[PDB]
Amino acid sequence: MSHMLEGRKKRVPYTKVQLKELEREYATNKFITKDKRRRISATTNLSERQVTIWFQNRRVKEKKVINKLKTTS
Repeated sequence: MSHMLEGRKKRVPYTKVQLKELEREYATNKFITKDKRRRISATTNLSERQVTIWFQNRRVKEKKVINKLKTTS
């Protein structure tokens, strides 16, 4: 609870090593191997199927970008 003033935010992600390992293994190539996706869930503490789902979500969460530049809303 510090940093400069002002924050402008709302819903927060899960963990920094969680979103970091997700966007990393996804930005490195496209998908990771069962042993690799497991390293995530193992480091991120999930259930594998969750990573798999994380990747799909990350595919559903990425599209959210490149669409708020103009903000013609």
